[PDB]
Amino acid sequence: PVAQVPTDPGHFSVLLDVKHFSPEEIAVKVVGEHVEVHARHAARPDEHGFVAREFHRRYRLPPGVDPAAVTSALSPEGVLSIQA
Amino acid sequence: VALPVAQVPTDPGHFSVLLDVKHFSPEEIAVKVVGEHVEVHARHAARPDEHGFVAREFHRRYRLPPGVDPAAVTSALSPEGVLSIQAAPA
Amino acid sequence: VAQVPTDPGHFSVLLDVKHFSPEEIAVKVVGEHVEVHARHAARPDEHGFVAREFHRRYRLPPGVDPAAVTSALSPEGVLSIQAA
Amino acid sequence: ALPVAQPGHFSVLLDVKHFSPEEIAVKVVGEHVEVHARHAARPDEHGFVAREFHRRYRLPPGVDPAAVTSALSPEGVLSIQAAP
Repeated sequence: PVAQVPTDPGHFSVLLDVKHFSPEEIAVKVVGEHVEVHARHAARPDEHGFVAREFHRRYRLPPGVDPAAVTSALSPEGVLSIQA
Repeated sequence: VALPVAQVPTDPGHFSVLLDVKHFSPEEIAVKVVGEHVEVHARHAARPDEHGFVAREFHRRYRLPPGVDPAAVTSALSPEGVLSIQAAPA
Repeated sequence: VAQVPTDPGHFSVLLDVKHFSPEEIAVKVVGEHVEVHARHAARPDEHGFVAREFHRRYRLPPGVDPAAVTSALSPEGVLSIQAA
Repeated sequence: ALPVAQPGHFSVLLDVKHFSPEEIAVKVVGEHVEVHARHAARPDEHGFVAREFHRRYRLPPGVDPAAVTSALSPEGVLSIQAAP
């Protein structure tokens, strides 16, 4: 029993790897027409020595989006999904 | 003014799959239902990037949840290169 | 306290190949290119099954002895290839 | 085709491909080597990204601080080395 599934044009949706960061160390917010993602952790030991990291990303949202409709989920594997 | 984003669960109750396919054009990606499984195949031949050439390929299968109709399966591609595959609970 | 000078170094690449085991990776020198080939058969993971394969080519610097190129796989699954 | 095979010395490799050479700083401080890198927001595939990290490594007991050198490959790998 074989069917092809057509791939449609979908809404705003991004995947970000953030496995190095705890939930409290990651902030996702809507500012204006951008979704911002800020992530930061202070010095921490890994296998090599000590490491501290920080990034800031911005994604432009599409026109017809209510900010209260933007959602986010963090998989156990540390992948952040953001949709709108 | 800055609005903190609502943090839903990773599980929406029904069949749901998200995959990053930013390296592939739509024609290089194939989604099908075969028996009780959803298959996803993606491949691109060698292309230039940062310091030489790269070619990539993967294949994934997921068992549809019990009682789900294959015809109800759908997929979409976000502008940001995220492939979503879903089926209505049924 | 002392500033260490960063000099122009020799050919060196790092390649995350953590999804593959040492047996599932081959490195070879073909003329003036170093090639990486990696492949794994379908195996289970979090949500279903996955198989993966990639092929990469890096251009070597002029006049390098193909015997002198070296590679190493760290415990973390990062592949280092160098041609000093 | 030629198939390449896969102590108290200091040797590290870091992927710093995202940073200009003047955004990367390597210092010897006491018995530690420190690396700092930072770049401002720049466009990415679908938005903007800024990144920063700080790493500290412990020099092995039989290694002299003043001996530490560093190099950047054409492919964006920073190597930091020292001999006993």
